Amino acid sequence: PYSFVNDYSVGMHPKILDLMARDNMTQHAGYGQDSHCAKAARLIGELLERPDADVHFISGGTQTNLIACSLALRPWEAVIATQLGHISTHETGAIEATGHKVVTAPCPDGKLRVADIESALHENRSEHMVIPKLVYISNTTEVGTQYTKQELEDISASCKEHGLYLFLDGARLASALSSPVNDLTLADIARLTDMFYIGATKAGGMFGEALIILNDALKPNARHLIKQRGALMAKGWLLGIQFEVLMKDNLFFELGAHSNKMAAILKAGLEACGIRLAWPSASNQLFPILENTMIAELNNDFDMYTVEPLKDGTCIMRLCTSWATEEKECHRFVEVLKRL
Amino acid sequence: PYSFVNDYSVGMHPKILDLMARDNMTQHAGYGQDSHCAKAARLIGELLERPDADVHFISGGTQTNLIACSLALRPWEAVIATQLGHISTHETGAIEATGHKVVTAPCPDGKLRVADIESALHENRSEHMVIPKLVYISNTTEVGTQYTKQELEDISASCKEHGLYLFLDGARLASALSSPVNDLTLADIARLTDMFYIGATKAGGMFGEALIILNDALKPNARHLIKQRGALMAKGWLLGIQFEVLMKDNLFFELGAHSNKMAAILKAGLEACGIRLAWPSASNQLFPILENTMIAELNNDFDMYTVEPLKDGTCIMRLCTSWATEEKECHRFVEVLKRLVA
Amino acid sequence: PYSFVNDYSVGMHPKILDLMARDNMTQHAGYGQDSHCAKAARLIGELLERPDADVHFISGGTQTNLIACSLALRPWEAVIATQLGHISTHETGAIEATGHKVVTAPCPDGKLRVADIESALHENRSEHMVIPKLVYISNTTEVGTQYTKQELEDISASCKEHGLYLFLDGARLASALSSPVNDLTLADIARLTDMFYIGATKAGGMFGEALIILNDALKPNARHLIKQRGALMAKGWLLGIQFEVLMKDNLFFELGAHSNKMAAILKAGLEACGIRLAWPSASNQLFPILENTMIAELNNDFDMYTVEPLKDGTCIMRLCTSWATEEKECHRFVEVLKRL
Amino acid sequence: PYSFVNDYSVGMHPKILDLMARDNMTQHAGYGQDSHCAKAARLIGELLERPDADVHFISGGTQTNLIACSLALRPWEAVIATQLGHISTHETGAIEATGHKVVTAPCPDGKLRVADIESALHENRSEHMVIPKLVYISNTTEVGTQYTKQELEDISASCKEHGLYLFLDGARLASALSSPVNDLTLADIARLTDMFYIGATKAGGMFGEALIILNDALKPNARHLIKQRGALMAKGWLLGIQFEVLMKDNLFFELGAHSNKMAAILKAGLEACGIRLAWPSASNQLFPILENTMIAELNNDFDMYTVEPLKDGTCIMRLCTSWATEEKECHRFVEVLKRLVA
Repeated sequence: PYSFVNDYSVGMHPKILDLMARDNMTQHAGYGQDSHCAKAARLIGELLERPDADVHFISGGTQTNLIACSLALRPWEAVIATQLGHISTHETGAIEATGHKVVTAPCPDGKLRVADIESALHENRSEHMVIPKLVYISNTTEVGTQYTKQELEDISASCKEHGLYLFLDGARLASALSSPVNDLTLADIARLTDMFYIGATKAGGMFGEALIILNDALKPNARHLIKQRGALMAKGWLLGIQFEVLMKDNLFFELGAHSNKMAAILKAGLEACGIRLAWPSASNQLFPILENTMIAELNNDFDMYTVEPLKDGTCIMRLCTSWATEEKECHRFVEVLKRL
Repeated sequence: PYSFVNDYSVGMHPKILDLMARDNMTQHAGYGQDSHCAKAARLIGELLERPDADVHFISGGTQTNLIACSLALRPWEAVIATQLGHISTHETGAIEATGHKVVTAPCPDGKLRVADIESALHENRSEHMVIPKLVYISNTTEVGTQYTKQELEDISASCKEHGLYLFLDGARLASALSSPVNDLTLADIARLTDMFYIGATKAGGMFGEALIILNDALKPNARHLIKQRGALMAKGWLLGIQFEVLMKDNLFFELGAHSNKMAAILKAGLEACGIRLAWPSASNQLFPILENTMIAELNNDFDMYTVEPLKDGTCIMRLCTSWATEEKECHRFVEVLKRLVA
Repeated sequence: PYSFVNDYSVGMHPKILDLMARDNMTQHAGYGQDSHCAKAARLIGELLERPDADVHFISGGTQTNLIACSLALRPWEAVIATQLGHISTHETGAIEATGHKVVTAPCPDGKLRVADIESALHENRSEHMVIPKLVYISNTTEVGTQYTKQELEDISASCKEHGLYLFLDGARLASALSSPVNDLTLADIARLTDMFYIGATKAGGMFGEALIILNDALKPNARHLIKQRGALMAKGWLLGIQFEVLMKDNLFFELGAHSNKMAAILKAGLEACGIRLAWPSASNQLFPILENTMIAELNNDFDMYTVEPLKDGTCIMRLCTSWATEEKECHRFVEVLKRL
Repeated sequence: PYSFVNDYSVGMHPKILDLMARDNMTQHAGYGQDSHCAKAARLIGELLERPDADVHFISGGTQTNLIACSLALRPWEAVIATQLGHISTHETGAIEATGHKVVTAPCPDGKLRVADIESALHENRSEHMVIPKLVYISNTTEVGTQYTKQELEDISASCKEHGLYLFLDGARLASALSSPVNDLTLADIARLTDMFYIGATKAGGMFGEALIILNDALKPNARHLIKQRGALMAKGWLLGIQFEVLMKDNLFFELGAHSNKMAAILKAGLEACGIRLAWPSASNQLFPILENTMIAELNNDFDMYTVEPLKDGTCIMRLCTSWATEEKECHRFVEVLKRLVA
């Protein structure tokens, strides 16, 4: 039963496994103070064209989001996000556990606009309400859409005018920056945000996120906070290794390109069969609307994620591809689908 | 300029002030372990017909809401409320500062319904989402509407079905229970909720909320939590005195009836002038939609709250009466309004 | 049964009651935005000779301490205090509930010294430990001792050299600044600290603390935090009234002088009977060591606080006087004691 | 320069790496809902003789400690620990960041005793103080000593008497239970604690702690809390693989025995050279008091941790061995030390 459930069902790219195997039995200092982390961080600084930035390696996405917000926010400050943002839905109150409110905006396509930021600022006023101070966006978003350069430039400009930090969640940044509708580079993101992260977990690594802190005010003692939240991994050179391999020779983007090419095969198949997607997609996620009878038959050969059942005898399903997805399985899916 | 801004603009009812005056210079034990809090707690127990309820005296409403959520919720649990609820809007994220999420429901008239609770429970599933465990309602609500006994009984039964606690914010319980459209008593509220509070701040007292804990699982060591959040007032007998006067001889409900009656004079003046209200009201709050040019002239004689500017050259205002509101000011508002409209 | 248990057993000074009674039925704006708070704050600024300071009126001491620490501390920062400090013992984890550690120093006489600050800084180092950032002291302290000007000057200088905020808890500041061994004024405290509070609850008011914020970095949006913690009292002009009466015409200090004169009568009586105090005192608190048999007999006519029973058939008791203490009761205590 | 700095300087035991290699490219369900975590959990259940225990796989020790305190404590409750405990010193206030106080006891040899627990319960009374509810111990401790079965049974019985939970930090449980002075098994620890964890990070694994929950009141929705604190690893099968290899064929205890044996060579060299240890040790940590001039020469060949400079021109150092420590480096340390002393 081949799985399209998520982009973290396989361990790691063979070249990461190889470096981990060949490096075994060497002695390293702990907590990210080692040679691997230093090399990965240097490589990342060069790709961003911001070698002044601080890079911290952290094991997971929820970990990284709650650390970022806790670094950027005073007790009476809040974070703005879409209602579909990962921090609004699927971190079991992680941000609120740090003591801060997520102010949500209803953006059906999963993308924040300047008008939602402005409206969130208009609604929260006086000493009786939280002060929005951080804006959270995801690229790609939690429904597979993504930002253009002009969109991120508009958001960034608005944040600077109102004194807000801008944080970009890059769980699926490899997919985003490899998509054919994309016109952002890593250097653009580093130019336009106060902080962001590059996800390795969903892009070839067994774990790891690279939290990049660009705004000088957010930098001090970040490692203390990482430690306090349980995120300062003792054998931290193993996180560095993920990035030392992925960020070398364009691998990160080549794997991203593959995941998007796989999803494009599924999408061409879906569209040839008259099946509609709930959101537009040029990334590694698809949200087909399939009849329940068809789903029960597809379940015999593929695992999918159920997003939301609907009253008219259909569900929104999610298909997810990754760096590890077998092209042959994508063509099989389409062939099985055509015959249903 | 006479103020209709809110229901906490005047200090306290003269009878409360009288007791504080006569009592002054008498020595008392601290932190609510005194005689006045004991008497207040007993009167409350008898009005609710639950002498087994734990009664805790606390100074403010935000204080009370944050303590109640903290008592009822584990770290991964959450409170359900309307988008207009006090804890969702006007507490500077006090509940979030205790570590908990407020899950909201869009209810345009400020009242939770069973369908909203159910829909909150459906949307929040798996180990990747919070677990809703407490339901928060306000009577009256923050937009001046209020719950009937049947509405509260349906909410209460849905909560028992799904294993949720129900907590009622009674900041404006005096106005609610003295209203002509009301069919709830304090006994009913005690029967149907695990926890609620009776507000004195807005009903005659200088401060004071009485937190009533009814469900036995919420009771133990509540005083430790109150202390921790800075809410265990040293001279606690002074909170007690507020309720020892208000809960005696139906004074609480008589002050509420006065506040509702003053609002009824304002409401009659507004309705004779063709001015519409943004929400229905039989309580102490009114939300007239008025012309901006009208507002600028009213402003010379009266102070009102500005709720929501609209595109079409008008504005939703709030008028609020209290136990202290003067009838002659109410008639005067109506009369200035008729001169303006004509 | 006359009570020497604490300094908050009587409601308020008659002149406060009178102003509250005569002001009743006037309309006021809420949340401290009124005329009474403005006048009290102006009076306090003049007494401190720092009219640039921000003054916020808050109802209680625990409330004020947890707000002060939450204003001064980032998530990985901690507060230094003696083991006998109120925030280390008797706030049921209030500071820790805001997310911060209290680092304690063993100071038997209840006073912090420069060497304890320095030692607390030496012990907490690296990204694996909290960063001490705030120093908490009390005047008078929780065992009735108090700071001299030279002591506070030494502490203040050390805090400035190490980049620490200095916060003084003035629950019993009236007693301290009225004592015959005192050489500090309010103006000295305002000169030497980043923040402190003047307690009214124990000095004539029914409640109220005046949180003074001197350090410009601590000021922004303090009212948001006060609101969030439940401390922004709706009818806040009633707190202002306490201070409008107390800080006028030296009343605060005259009441403080009376509480110290009362304790001096008790102390002269104790010392004439050969009874030792557990700490030196020139303030409104005494800590006599009395035999258990003598305590049972004194309990017939006076209520006292039991501090710590001891194995040799004695207890450390606390006697507390205030602005409201009846001189006749103090002479009675001494007369009863002499005859035991 | 060969390092004796700590017991997490090398990646992982070759057998763990072998399984990860062979398993790579196989698809798995996320968040610990996979086959490897199921097998690891079952092996653990059988070693403890408690197949009813909930086993949760978590990446790090600080992570595990903060989750365990959060599971066991209400907001006004606190954890008792020694002053040398990991949660009192070296977690950047992680427990305090969850909202709870750590109440400490001065125990110079790193071991809690019953008198300490009792004295913590006496000092903390009334609604004005925290309530101690959880006891935290470490085996081995942070200074290399360890608990006997009788010590643990007395601690455990005092906890049952006073209604406290007992939690054991097993970061260095492999070294402790493979030591010659030890008389505890994993079955014993499971019998006498409500919760503990077995550390793989320092005993062969690249990461991994197995949190075992035994008391039924602590169990429900633990996975929601793990998620909330960012500790629910997406590719959770990789944590599982660590224990599926370590808990098979006594490998966990064999690696611990190797680590203790290497330390015994170092300890013998130190004792033949007249050098004293700051605490007694039969585990993988040693705390020699050495001359500063000695240290500067040793530094050219070896890396050690500096614990505490002393006034008299000497210094307490820490030496730490692990499953990966080379015997030839141990003999070499002893030999360089004898040349230096002579």
